[PDB]
Amino acid sequence: VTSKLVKAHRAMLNSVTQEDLKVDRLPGADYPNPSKKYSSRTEFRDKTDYIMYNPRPRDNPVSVSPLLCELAAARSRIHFNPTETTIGIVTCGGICPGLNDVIRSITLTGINVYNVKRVIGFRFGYWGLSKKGSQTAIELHRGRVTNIHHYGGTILGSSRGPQDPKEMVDTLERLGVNILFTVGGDGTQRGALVISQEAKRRGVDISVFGVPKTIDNDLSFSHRTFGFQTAVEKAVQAIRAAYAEAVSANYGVGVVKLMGRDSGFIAAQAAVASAQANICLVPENPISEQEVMSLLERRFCHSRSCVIIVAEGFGQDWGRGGYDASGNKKLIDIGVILTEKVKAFLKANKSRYPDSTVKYIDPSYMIRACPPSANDALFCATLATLAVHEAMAGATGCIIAMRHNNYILVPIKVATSVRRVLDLRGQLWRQVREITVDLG
Amino acid sequence: VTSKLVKAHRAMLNSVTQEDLKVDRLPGADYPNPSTDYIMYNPRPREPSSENPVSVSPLLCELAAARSRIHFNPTETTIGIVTCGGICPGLNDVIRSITLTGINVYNVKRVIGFRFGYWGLSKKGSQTAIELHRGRVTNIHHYGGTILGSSRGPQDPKEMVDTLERLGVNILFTVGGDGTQRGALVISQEAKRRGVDISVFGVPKTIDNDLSFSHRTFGFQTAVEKAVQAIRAAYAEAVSANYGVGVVKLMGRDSGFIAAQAAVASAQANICLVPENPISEQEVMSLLERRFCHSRSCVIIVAEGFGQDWKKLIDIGVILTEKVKAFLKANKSRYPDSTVKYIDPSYMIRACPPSANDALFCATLATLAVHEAMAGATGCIIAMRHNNYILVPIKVATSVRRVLDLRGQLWRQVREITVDLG
Amino acid sequence: VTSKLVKAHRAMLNSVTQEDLKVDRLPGADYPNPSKKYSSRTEFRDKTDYIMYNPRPRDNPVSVSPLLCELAAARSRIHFNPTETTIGIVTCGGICPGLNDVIRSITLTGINVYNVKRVIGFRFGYWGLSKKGSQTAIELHRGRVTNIHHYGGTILGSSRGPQDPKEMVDTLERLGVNILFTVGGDGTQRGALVISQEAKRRGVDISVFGVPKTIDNDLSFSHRTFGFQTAVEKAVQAIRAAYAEAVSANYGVGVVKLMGRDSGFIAAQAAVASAQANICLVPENPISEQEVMSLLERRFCHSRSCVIIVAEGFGQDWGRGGYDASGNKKLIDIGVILTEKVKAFLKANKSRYPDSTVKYIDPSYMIRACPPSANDALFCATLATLAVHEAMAGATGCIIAMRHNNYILVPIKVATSVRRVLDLRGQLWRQVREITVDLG
Amino acid sequence: VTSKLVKAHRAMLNSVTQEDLKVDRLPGADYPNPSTDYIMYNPRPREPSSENPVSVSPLLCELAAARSRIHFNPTETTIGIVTCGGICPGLNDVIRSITLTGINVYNVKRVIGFRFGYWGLSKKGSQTAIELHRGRVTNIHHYGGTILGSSRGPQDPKEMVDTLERLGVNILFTVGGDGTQRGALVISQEAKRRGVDISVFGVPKTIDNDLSFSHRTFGFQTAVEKAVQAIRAAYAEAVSANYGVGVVKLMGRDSGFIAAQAAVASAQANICLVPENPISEQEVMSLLERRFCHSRSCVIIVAEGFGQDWKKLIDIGVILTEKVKAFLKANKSRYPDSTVKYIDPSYMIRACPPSANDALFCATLATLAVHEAMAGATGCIIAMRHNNYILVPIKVATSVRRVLDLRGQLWRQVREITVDLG
Ligand code: NA
Ligand code: NA
Ligand code: NA
Ligand code: NA
Repeated sequence: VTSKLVKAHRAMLNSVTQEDLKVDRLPGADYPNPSKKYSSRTEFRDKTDYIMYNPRPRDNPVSVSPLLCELAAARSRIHFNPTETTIGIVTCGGICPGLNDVIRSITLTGINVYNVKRVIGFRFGYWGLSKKGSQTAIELHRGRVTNIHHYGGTILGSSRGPQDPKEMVDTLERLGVNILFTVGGDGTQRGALVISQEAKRRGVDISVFGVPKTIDNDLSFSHRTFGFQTAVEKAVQAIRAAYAEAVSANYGVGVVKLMGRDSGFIAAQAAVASAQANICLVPENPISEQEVMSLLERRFCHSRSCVIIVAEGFGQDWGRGGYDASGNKKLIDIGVILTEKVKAFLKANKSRYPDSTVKYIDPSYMIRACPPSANDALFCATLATLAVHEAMAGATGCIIAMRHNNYILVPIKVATSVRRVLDLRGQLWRQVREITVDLG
Repeated sequence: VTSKLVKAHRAMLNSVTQEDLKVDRLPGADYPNPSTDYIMYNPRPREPSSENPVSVSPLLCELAAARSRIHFNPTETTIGIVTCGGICPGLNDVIRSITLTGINVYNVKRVIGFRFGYWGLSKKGSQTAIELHRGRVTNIHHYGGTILGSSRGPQDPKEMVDTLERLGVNILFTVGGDGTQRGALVISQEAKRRGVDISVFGVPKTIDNDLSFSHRTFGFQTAVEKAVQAIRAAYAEAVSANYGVGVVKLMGRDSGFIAAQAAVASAQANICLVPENPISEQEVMSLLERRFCHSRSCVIIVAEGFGQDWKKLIDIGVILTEKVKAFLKANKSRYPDSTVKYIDPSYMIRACPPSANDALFCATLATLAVHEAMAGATGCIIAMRHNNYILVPIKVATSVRRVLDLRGQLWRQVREITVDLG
Repeated sequence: VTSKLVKAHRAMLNSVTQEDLKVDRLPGADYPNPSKKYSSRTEFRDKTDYIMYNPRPRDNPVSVSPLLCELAAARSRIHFNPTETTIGIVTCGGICPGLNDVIRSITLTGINVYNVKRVIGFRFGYWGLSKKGSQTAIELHRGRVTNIHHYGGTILGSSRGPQDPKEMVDTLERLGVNILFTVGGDGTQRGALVISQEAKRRGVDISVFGVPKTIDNDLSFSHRTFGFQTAVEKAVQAIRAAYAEAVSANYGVGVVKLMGRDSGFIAAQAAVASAQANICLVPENPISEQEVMSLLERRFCHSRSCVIIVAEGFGQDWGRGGYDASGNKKLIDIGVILTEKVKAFLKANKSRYPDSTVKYIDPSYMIRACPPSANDALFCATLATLAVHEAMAGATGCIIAMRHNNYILVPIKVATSVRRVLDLRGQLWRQVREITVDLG
Repeated sequence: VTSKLVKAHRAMLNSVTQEDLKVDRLPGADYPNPSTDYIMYNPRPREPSSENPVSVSPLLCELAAARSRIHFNPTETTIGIVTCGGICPGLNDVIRSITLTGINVYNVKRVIGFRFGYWGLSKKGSQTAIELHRGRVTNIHHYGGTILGSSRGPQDPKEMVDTLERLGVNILFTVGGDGTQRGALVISQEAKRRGVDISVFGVPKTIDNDLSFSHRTFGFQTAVEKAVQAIRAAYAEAVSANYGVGVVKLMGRDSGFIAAQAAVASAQANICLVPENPISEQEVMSLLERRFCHSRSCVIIVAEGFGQDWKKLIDIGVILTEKVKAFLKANKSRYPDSTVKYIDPSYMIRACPPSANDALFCATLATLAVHEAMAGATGCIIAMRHNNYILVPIKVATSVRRVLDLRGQLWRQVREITVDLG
C-alpha cells in the first residue's frame, strides 16, 4: 500500500479508540431539510452510516481494525433553522490553491440550498475574529463570490497564530454566528477545537467545522486534500526547469525544494510524474549528507546531469528549535543547506569534475499562490458542499476528510494525532526508487 | 456514492462470486524477484456494534504489488505492447512506464511494440512491430496519442498468437477498452491451447471512466481539465451575445462522468445533458426558455451519448444546435436577436498530453502491470479502487460498467447549478 | 520581405495618395494636456511627426514611396476639455482575445490620465447604440474594469451588422458622448466612418476613433493586431492534437481549420511554430483539390501521417455568395468540404492504403474566446493608451495601427482599401514551403 | 520610442558609418542555390514636403534573405553549432531550425553540435562533439535549455580553429550574448589568418532584449509571460496578508525591458525598480509607505541589475527583502502585522520551453542564418528591426546596447500604474 498511519509528534490523543472517532453533534434536529422532498427523500440520510477505517480483512470478511468512520452526507433532519442561521468563514495559515473555491462553495451552498440568513467572512485568519479585527468582517453574497475561484490566495485574507479564545467567541455571539468554518491546517484546527470548547462552555448554539488543507503544514490525514493535485502540477513544472538547467551545464545539478513537512507525497509524486528526478529526498527517508553526495557521485559517474528533489521537511536532523506562528515545527532551510553542501562537495572534487554548476530552485510561492486546477475546483466544491450539509445537521469539533474515495467526518482531536506518511515499502516509493539512483 | 452499476452491453457473467474475482496465475514462481493480500470490495459494515466490523459484501479484491517470487525468468523474458481503440491522454506514459520498468527492474531480454492495435499482431502488420528500448521511449510522455499507433477492430487470434510465438513474447500488455480486453482473453485462450508460456495483461483505457470495479481510469482527469477550458470558451461566447447559447459536446458514450464533473468544476453550465438522463427536445427548449427569462446567456453541456432517440451514435452536438437555432427562429419575437455557437473539442481532449496527475497515475498502473504479470498474473487488468490498486479478471471487469447515479452527490451538485424546471 | 500590400476587393479608395493618409482633426486644441508638466514637457508632441510608409530606399536614402504615416503620441495641446469629456465604447463583430484589455485600458487611461467626466460602455455592438439598445448602456468605472482582462470575450457584449446612423448619433448626443471608440474589424470601422460623417453633418463636437482587431474578419493592415499572438498559441495547440491523432492512425490525416480570411499569417505562423504541419493551405496560394490530393499522396508515399492546416479563406473557389452581417465576404466551410474530399480520395484508393482515418478539428471558438496572452495584454494596453491620447487630441475617422514597430494613425478609408497579405516569395512562406511537402 | 542607445561596457566602435554596417562576405558565389536590398536604419524623415521622403539618417541595414548564388558547395558543406552563455527559451528551436534547414534545403554533408559552449571546441571538449541529424533534433523544440549544453567563458581560438579545421567545418553558428559573439569574431579572424574557408555566423541570445540594432530577441516574449505569472503569485500572496509585500525579482542585468513590460502586462505592480532608474532604499521605503496609506497590499518588481550601489552583481532580491522586513519592523507600530514574501522565478523563466510566438521567431532567425551564411556572410549576426530581418556586423552590434527610455510610452505606462511620490 502507498501510505500508512503514524502517531503525530504532538498528538492530543495517545491512542485512537472508536469513542475518539465519535463525531459531536449539537443537541437537537428539530428541522426538516429545506431541500428534502418526498421524491428525493431517498437522497437524505436518516441514520449515521459508516465505513471501515481499514478495509483490510483478517481472514463475509472482517476488518483488521475495530474503527469506523462516520460518512458525510445531506441529512433529512437538521439542527439549525435554515432561514435563521448565520454562517461564518475564516481562512488561516499559509495560502494554498483552492481557498477561494472553498469560500465560494460554502457561501453558495448556504444561500442556494439552505436559504441561509447570511454568510460572514472574517479577514486575515483568527485576527479577523479579535475585538479589533472583527471590525473588518465582510458580508459574502452570491455576487461577491461568483468569480473568485479563478484566483490564487484567499479574498478573505489569512494570517498565522491564534487569538484570545474569549475574544473570538465574543465576536461570534455579537454577530450571531451559528456555524464557523475553519479552513486551514493543524494549528488552524487546534484553534477551531479551542473555539468549539469555549462555545460549549458558554452554552451557545454554535458549530465550529473544519475544512482542512495540508500541503503547507504538519497536518496530513486524508488520502487527498484540496490543493495537492495543483501543487503537483506546478512542482513538475519546477522539476522540468531544473532538468533543463542541469542538462545544460557540464556536471550540472538542479536542486528543487518542494513542500512536505512530515510526508513526501508531493515530492514523491512529482518525481514519478516528471520522470526526471535522479535523487528524491523525503521526510520519511532521512539520510545523511554523505549518502546524498554518494548518490550524486554515482549519478555523475555515468552522466553530466543531476536533478535533486527535496521536501522542506527533509534533513531537519542536519543542523541548527520550536514551533512557528501556526504551530508547525520550525524548519531549517534544507534547500539552502543542501545546495551549499553540494557546492562544497563538488568543489573539493574539482579534479574528478572539470566544471560544475549547482542551481537551486524554490517554487514555494508559485505553488502556494497558484489558482486551482479544474480537478481541485471540483474537489473543493464537493468538500465544501458536504461541510455545509454536516454542519447544518449539527456536526461540530470535526473536519470533513476524504478516505478510501469517500468523504468522512473526523473529530479534530483524532485528525491532529495521526499522520498519513509515505510507506517506504509501498508502491509509490518503490517507483521513486526504481527511477532514482540506487545506492547499490 | 456518485456512480452505480449496470449490466454491460456484453456481459460474460450475470452475477459475481468470490471465485470470479480470484486472479489467474501461470503455473509456478521459481525465480526470485531481481530486487495474496486482499482488500474489501465494499468497506461498509452492518454498526459500531462492539468488535471489529464485518463487510456487508463477501467479495474481496486482490491487491496489486511486486512479488518476491516471480513466474518468468527475468533476463529471458520478452515483453510485447499494443494500444487499441480510441486514443486518450496517457497512452505514451503507459508505454514508457511499462518499457522502463521491464528494462530497468527486470532486465527483460527485449520489449516489443506492435503497431496500430491488434492489426500489428496479424500476419502482415506483424511486420511493423518495433523494438522498444530506453532511448526510444525516454521522452514520449510529452506527447498525446500513442507512438505505437492504434486501431479499432479485432484480428484473427490464430495469426496473433503465431506472431507472439514467432517473436517469443512472454507477456503481452493490452491497453484498451473492454473491447480490446475481450480480445485479450481470446488471445490468452488460444495461447494456453497451444501450451505457450505467455501472459496477456490488460491496462484499462477509457476517458469516460466507464470501467467497473474502478473509481478512476487514466486520461479522465486530463479530460475534465480540457472540458472546463472548452466550457470557458462557450461561456465567453454566450455572454458576448444578446441571447447567446454556447453548446459544448463532451466525451460520454454511455456515461456522463466527464460532463458532470466539468459542469461542477466550471460552475458555468446552465444545462447539462447526459446519457443517464435522456429527455425530450421539448424539455431542453423549456429549460433554455426558463434560463432566458432571467438572463441573456446560456451554456449547454451535452454528452455524446445523449439524445440518441432524437456500433454507436449520431452527432447529437449538431442535432441539438440545429434545433436550438430553429427553436429560437420560431420565437424571434420573444428573443429579438439570438446566437448559437457550437463547440466540439472532442479530439482536443483525447489527443493532448496528460496532466501531471494522470501521468503519475499511468506510470503507477503500468509499473504495477509489469510486477503482477512478471509474477504470472494473466487474463486480468490492473485497476484502482478505494485509493488502492487491484487486479481484476477481465470477465468480471467487462461484465459491468459504471454510470452516473442521478441521486449521488455529484449529480445533485450539477442539478443545483443548472436551471430547474419547477 | 514576409508580407506585402494589395488593394481590397471592396476598397473605398481606388488609389492611396498622401492626402488620403492625412488624419482628420476636430477643429481646435484649446487645452493643455492635464498630464504635461514643465519637467515632462519633453514627453509631449507639439507638431505631428511622421514615419515612412515604405522604409525601402531607391539609391541620405530616399523612400521608394512618397507616402508618410502620422505617428501616434501624447500631445501637448488637446481638443476636448478633460474634466468635461465623455468617452463611449462599443465592441462589434465576432469576439477575439484582448477585447476586455482594450476596454479596460481605454477606461483607465481616460479616468487616471485625463480625469475624464465619465466612460460609457454600449452593449452588444452597434445595437447598443440604437434607440432601443441605448437603454442598456452601462457606466464603466475603475471598479468595473479592474479584472476583466482575465477573461475572454467582451463584458460589453458584441453583435454583427450596422444600425440606423441617425439613431446612433442621436443617442451619442443624448448621452453627451465626445469620443466614441469603435473596437472591431472592417465592417466595424466602416460603420465608424458613417457615424463620424453623420456627426460631422450635424456639427457635433464628436470624435469616432477605431481600435481594430483582424484575425476574424476581412481587415488586415498592421504588422500586428491585438489577439493575433494568442490565436497562434492556441492554433499550435490544435495542431499538436491533430498531429497526435494523425500519428495514431494508420494513414491518418489530421485536418485543422484556422482563421484567415484574405491573409494566411495565422496558419503560416502556426505551421512553422508547431513544426508539425505537412500541408498548409492559405488564401494567397489557392490551389485545386487535385493538387492537394497530390501532396497528400506524396506524403503518404513515405509516411503514415499527414497534418493539413487550412485557413478558412482558402478554397473559396472550390464551390457554391455575398456578404455576412459584419460585411465580410460569405464563406463556404472549407474545413468540411476539404475533409470530405480527402475521405473520398482515400476511399477510391483503399487499395494503396489498407486502412485510413481522417480527423477534422475546428478550434475556431476556442481561439476566439480565449483570454489574451500576457504579450497581447501589453499590446492591447498600449494600443488603447495611445488611442485615448490621439482622440483627446482631436483625431477622428481613423484607427490606431502598428507598422514597422511603431504606432501610427491611419484614416479608415485607407485602412479598408488595402490588405496586408502573405508574400509567397517572402521569408515566412518560404519556411512553410521548406517544412511542408513539395510538389516537386 | 521606448528604448534608447548607450555605449556598451565594451564597444569596438565609438561612432558608426555606412561601411561599418556593410556585411562581410567570403569571396565568390559560384554555386546556384539548391531551390543586396537594404532597409533604412531610421524610417523617419525631415515633413510631407512634396515628393518622396528622405531619411534623417544616412545609415542603411542589409536585409537577410535566401540568395540565388551561394558561396559554399551545398553537398560538401559541414555545419557546426555551439550555444554559449546563460540559457533562455528557444535555444533548442534555434539548434533544430539550423539543422533541418541545412539538412533539408541544402543537403549539407553533415551538421555538428559542440557541447557546453566554446569548451566543446577546445582540444579536450572537441571529444564530446556530436553529429546532428534529423532524428536527433526533430522533437527538441519541446524542451527548455540546450541539448548541446552551454558554458560561460572563452577558450583558446587556436585550439578551436584546430577543431573546426579537423572536423572540416565550413560554417560555425555561435548562439550567445555579445560575449560569445566577441569570441566569434576572434575565431573568424584566426581562421582567415590560416586561409581556411569558414564562416562564423552569430545568432543573438539575451532574455533582456539588451541587443542593439534590434527591437526583439528570442526568449524575451516567453520571459514576459512567465514573469507575469510570477507577479500573479506575488499579488496573490500580498493581497492574502494584512500589510503584505510581495517582492518579485526579474531578469534585467543592465536593462529593465522584461520588468517594465511585465509590469504593464500584469497591471498588478505597485513599485517597479529597474537598472535604468537607481534609487535610494529611503525612496523605496517612502513609496511603500505611500502605498500602505491607502492599501493593505504591495507588489514590488525589481530587476536583477537594480540597486547595485546598495563581472557582475549581488542578489538585490534578498537585500531588498531584508530591508523591507527591517523597515516594517522599525514601524511595527504603524503596521501592526506585516508580511514580506520574496519570489525569485529566475531559473523558471529562462529554463522553460518557448512560447509558440518565440518558437516562430527562433525558427525564422535560424532559417535565415543558414541562408546568409551559406551565401558567404560572416562576422555578423542575424537580427530583427522594424519588423524586418537584417544582418549586422558583430563589431557594430556589440558596441551599443538597448536600455529603457524613462520617457518613452512603455515606461510612462508603468509610472501611471505604480505609486507616485508627489
Ligand atoms: Na548536463
Ligand atoms: Na449573453
Ligand atoms: Na500515423
Ligand atoms: Na494585503
